Amino acid sequence: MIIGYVIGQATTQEALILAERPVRLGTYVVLEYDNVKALGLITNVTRGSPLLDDNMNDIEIVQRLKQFNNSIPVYTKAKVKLLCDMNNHFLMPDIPPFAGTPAREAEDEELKSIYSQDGQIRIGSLIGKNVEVKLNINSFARHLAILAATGSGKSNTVAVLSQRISELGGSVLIFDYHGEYYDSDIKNLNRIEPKLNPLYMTPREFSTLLEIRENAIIQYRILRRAFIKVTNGIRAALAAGQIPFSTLNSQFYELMADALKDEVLNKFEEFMDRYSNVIDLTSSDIIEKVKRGKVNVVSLTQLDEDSMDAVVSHYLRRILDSRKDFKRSKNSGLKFPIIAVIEEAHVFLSKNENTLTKYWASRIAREGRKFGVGLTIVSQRPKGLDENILSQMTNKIILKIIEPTDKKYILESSDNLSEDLAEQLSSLDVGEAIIIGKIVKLPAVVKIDMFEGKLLGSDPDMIG
Amino acid sequence: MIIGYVIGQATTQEALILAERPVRLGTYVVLEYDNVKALGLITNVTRGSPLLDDNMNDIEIVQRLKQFNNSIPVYTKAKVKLLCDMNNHFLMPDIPPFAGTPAREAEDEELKSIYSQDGQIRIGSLIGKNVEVKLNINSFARHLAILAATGSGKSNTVAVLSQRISELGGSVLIFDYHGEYYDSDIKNLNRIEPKLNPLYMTPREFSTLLEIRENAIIQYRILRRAFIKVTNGIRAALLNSQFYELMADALSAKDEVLNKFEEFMDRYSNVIDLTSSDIIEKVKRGKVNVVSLTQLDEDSMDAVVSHYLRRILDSRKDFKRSKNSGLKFPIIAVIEEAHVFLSKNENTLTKYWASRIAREGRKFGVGLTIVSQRPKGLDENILSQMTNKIILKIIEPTDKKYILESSDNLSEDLAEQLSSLDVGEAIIIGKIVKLPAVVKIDMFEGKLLGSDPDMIGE
Amino acid sequence: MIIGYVIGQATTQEALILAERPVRLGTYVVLEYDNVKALGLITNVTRGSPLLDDNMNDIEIVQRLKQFNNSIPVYTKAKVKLLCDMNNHFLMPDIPPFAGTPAREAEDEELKSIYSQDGQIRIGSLIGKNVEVKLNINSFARHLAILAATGSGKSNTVAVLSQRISELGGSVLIFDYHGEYYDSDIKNLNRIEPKLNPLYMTPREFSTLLEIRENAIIQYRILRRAFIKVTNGIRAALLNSQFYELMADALSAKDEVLNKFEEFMDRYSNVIDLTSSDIIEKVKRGKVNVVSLTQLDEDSMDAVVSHYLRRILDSRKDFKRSKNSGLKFPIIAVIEEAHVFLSKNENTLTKYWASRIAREGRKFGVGLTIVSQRPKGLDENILSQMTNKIILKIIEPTDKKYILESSDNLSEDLAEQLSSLDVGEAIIIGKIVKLPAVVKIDMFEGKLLGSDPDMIGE
Ligand SMILES: Nc1ncnc2c1ncn2[C@@H]1O[C@H](COP(=O)(O)OP(=O)(O)NP(=O)(O)O)[C@@H](O)[C@H]1O
Ligand SMILES: Nc1ncnc2c1ncn2[C@@H]1O[C@H](COP(=O)(O)OP(=O)(O)NP(=O)(O)O)[C@@H](O)[C@H]1O
Ligand SMILES: Nc1ncnc2c1ncn2[C@@H]1O[C@H](COP(=O)(O)OP(=O)(O)NP(=O)(O)O)[C@@H](O)[C@H]1O
Ligand SMILES: [Mg+2]
Ligand SMILES: [Mg+2]
Ligand SMILES: [Mg+2]
Repeated sequence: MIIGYVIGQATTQEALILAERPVRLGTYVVLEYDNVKALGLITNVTRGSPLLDDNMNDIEIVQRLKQFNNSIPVYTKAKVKLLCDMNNHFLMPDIPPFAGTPAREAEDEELKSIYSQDGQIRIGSLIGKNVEVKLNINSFARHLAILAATGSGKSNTVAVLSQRISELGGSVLIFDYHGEYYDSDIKNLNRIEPKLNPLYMTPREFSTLLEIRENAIIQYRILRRAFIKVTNGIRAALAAGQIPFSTLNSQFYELMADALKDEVLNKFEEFMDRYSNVIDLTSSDIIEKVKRGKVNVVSLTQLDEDSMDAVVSHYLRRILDSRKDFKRSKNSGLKFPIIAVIEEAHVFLSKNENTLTKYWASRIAREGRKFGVGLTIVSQRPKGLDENILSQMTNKIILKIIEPTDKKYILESSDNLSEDLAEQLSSLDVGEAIIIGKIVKLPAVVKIDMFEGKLLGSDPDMIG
Repeated sequence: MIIGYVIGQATTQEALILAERPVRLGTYVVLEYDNVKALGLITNVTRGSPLLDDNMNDIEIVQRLKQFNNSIPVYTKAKVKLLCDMNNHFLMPDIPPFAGTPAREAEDEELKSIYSQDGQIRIGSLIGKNVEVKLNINSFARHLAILAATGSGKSNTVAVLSQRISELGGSVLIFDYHGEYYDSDIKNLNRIEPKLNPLYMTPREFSTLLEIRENAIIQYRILRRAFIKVTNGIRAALLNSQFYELMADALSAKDEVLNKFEEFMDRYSNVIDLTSSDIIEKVKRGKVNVVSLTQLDEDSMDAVVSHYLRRILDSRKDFKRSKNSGLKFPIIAVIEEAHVFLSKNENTLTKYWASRIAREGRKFGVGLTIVSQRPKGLDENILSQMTNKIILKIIEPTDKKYILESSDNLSEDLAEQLSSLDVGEAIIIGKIVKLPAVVKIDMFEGKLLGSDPDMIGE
Repeated sequence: MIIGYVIGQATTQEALILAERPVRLGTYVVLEYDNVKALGLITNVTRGSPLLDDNMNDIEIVQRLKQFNNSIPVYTKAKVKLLCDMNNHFLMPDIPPFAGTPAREAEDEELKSIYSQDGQIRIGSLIGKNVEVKLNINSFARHLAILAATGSGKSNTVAVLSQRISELGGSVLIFDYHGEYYDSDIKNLNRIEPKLNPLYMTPREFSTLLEIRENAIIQYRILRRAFIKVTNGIRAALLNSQFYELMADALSAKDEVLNKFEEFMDRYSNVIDLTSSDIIEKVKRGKVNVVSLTQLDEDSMDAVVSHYLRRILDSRKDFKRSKNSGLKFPIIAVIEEAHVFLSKNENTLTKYWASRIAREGRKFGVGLTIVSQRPKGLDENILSQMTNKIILKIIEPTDKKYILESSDNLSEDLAEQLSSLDVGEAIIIGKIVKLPAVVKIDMFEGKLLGSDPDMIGE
């Protein structure tokens, strides 16, 4: 269906069309000229009048014109981002379109050829069209950033993605900040409680939690000797059957307090006061608690800022080290690839702050691909995310962003986002998104499916 | 009532109108074209003339025209922010309006459908229209920022909001900087004196007050042991002098702890009270609880506010976890003069616990409200977590810029119109509203105590 | 073949052409005027119409014109970067081209005279033309940076280059991040496992790994003495367990050294091997030597890469000085995923020794090649020493800006055209070429192992 023709100046990646039919953001269009089949995306759309223009100042003339019938000339103009040339193996158009080049609505066959065949995980469909958008699953190892303003559909995206992946036999680990997935009717759900077991920690890790640097050789020595001593003693006592699980946490407190000098002691006691609600030597390792083909969800719902940081960083570290061990030995460690999802990531990943999660998020961002560990970060404040972590997020599902410095922030943290695409992020609607990265073959404007279930609310009763 | 028609260029979220009737900021308008019923908000309004334009240089010609009768053509133009499409489930208009599209005043029933039904707490009405605006009370868990220039109506907004919330059985904790609410005829008032009880402090908190932390590892050990020992003993028996002498007994390192302890008892003497009950017990449900900070210094104030904030957060946390301990009802903490506590170039204790509530509070039924006149003197991390924002008159663009970059739901053209706001007028964004609202805030029917003292005396 | 004529304004390094034939980026053109034979490069190409311009608003008029036959006038314009004057010893054109100066396609013989004769290593051919581009191999001592967005052909460039160099008897050391080259059918392949041998470490290097430096002066003394003593003894006898127990014997300060030592043997257990020979002996001349980093962690990787880099540099240095010791042949070290090692907000060991090679390497026959997709995540001091640069598709202007400010031989208009590059296409600058080259890089005829793992499993 011919909806318009090319007018004015055009380059190899941008053109202007005059339309005969109404068009809008997210509309895909084909421009055929020479041996070039140029796929274009409608971005900006404006309407005007040669008669009733900006400098029209007489209201009475307009009122008279209304008394008549369709006696006013109007136009519709639309900017077109030229994506590729379908004739030349989907490369860039090597020649601009001629003025007068007809622009037609893209066909289902063409769109499905691009957005449905190279993908496995369905995220939704194109706007207006009946074309399913499928994401390439292996490309998730190149990590994902889900960004949007408040209430635009970040968590709905996570829910849909987690479900479809699990249905494809994939494994996901969601850190649930508000308890949205933990109390939902999502399929393949695997509930995990936040526990910190020192028996599955390293002395390095235990030192970091106690805010003890490893280069602090005096304190670290005292701590490492003591920690190894007490853990070994407890394990030997469990094998000998001389420590009941009814009394295992308390014993660990007193044993460590005995094996320890004042700085280590101060930080250790503060560690047990600050993380009391989390420490559990009875709890199994997170690796055993994580199930394949399941949407594994860790509840952070009744934890504080510090406790959250400690739990997530531990599980991240455990996952990464385990996946490494599996690549090396093939007879131990996490046997299947996993995708870790950090909700409310701007709480953990700020640049002006140094949390434990940010360190291990960065590690996974640089290593995770080699060990089958994909990372997904979800936030509403892009500029509150570390540049180094955001820039390593190759794949990006960006819903509505209206704050301009946020747009620029995503642009400078992306290597595959164009400024003219970023300029239309404010015109996005709830559930609509611009999807970039290797998860798609070309930049995709998508309507994301509504999660068939029902996620728990995050807003509590403020009256009672 | 047709007030104008669409002229010139139009997008899916902005249009230009030529008006036949006088219009102003905050006027809502309907644009019906095709199958689109577009709600739009009038922002900038300009007036001009094709005859007496900017380049008119002859004063004698103008004077001659004045002797006649209406021989001068004038126009009124207004930019319209296209909010939504009421026909298509209140989404964005998917197509721009045609030039010549008539613009009518929005109907009361329509505006009331958007700004009254999804809300519970009344803040006031729209500008020009007779439509009450009701705010979603549960959305306050996403925290609130009341921002304005000096004398624009920040405390009046706090007064009205605290009242309506209390009337619905809601609870508010106001930290009163100037003593404005404490001796007022506000309804459901619950007066609270600023008290610091060491029996409800943590070794961390008590050590910080004595300025003993990492700078003194030895002293911290001595202090923590002594403090835990003495406090346990006092609680077990179940008083100020007793606590002093007992602490002085339990203690060159011990003298260093003792020195700072004696000093601590001097600097915060006007606040320390072991007879006083925990803040959790003094707070009443369905009441406007106000702590008077009127006669405290920076340090005592910071210590009290941070303590009560920490206690509130920890109690509500314990309640979600155990349900057999802690604060049983949700509360909204309100910090007046927040730029004093939340500056970035300073590190106060209140700032730590405000940020804490800003990140955790939603989960435990603790809402945070910050009231201030210096926006750029508010920490980015705390201001950006204030999802809801009641923004009154701001004329400094760098202030606008700062608020804009700390919001994820504020538009540039809306922030551009903050300077045309008047006393009592505000732009309201967040989940407390269904759509961005330009509102006339009701005048508090009570009487807040004045903030400016007599600078002469008698 | 005349493809256009010069119109409008022209300088000594830029001109505007009206074209009769379709043209594109990377097309070379000759401008003959006066005594000047000017080589020019087509960068930006635009199309327009005097009739159907930007302000065309009537769709019915356009539709009518379509019913006719070629009743619409169109134009094609292209900006041309004036490179040199082939008549005047390939210097800059000293005079602008006249308007109406005909522009012809450059001849194969001419292009081959510039891009084939001063080079040895073939990278590919020019865009549209059938002219092979050969790179100067000796100029690689001025180091190389391969920069592009994700999936543009960085590793394909590395693969091709490593092959041709090896075929000419050149030596390459690739640090393989994803294990792409290690199990591939690339020619002259020499597989190397990641090993750390303390017998080839310095007391400085071994101390840094144990995290013992200025933070522990006492421990550093104890450690250095022990390490030197034990290593000397082991070398004199001429093994892992023996080194462990001997070091454990030679050693509260000694326990502090011992604690960090035991931990060191745990964290780098998968790498430590005293049986392994020095990297200098494992490297073969005329081979593509590849170290597999596929199953290492950040720390082990950083330790291995930095160690091999340091060993290479020091050996080549000793060889220039003594000629009776050290690496006897020049080598080119290639760092894949360089933004992981060379970030500015981080201080890795590889970063120190990359910078070292970047400043010294030219003198000792050690070339450095960095491959990455995040340019602004590369240290300015290291990137600016990369004289030669193969820049493929970059669409982010701040990335362009960053590459531009780290180059001394990249022009703004060339950097402005980086976004129009395609997969396999590149802008090549440096002494490896005689003139800035827009090139189609050959597809590696072999097969690199994939980098993306199965994210589902079986
Ligand atoms: N694809 C979608 N289609 C339709 N409605 C959607 C879609 N995604 C989200 N919504 C709705 O939009 C609202 C926002 O929900 P949610 O998915 O949690 O967004 P959010 O970004 O996580 N909100 P927040 O986390 O507080 O910033 C809910 O009412 C959803 O039902
Ligand atoms: N909605 C309103 N309508 C009419 N008058 C109002 C309104 N709100 C406040 N006022 C009056 O305007 C003046 C401003 O005082 P106030 O309400 O305290 O603003 P304020 O911003 O809190 N002053 P300050 O805190 O010192 O910057 C007072 O006389 C109020 O009674
Ligand atoms: N000169 C070329 N001509 C044609 N295809 C090419 C060329 N160079 C690379 N490709 C192909 O394009 C794709 C890009 O892969 P690759 O060459 O590894 O780029 P890359 O930048 O190294 N990917 P990455 O390192 O993850 O950012 C692969 O399918 C290559 O086979
Ligand atoms: Mg969410
Ligand atoms: Mg006030
Ligand atoms: Mg590569």
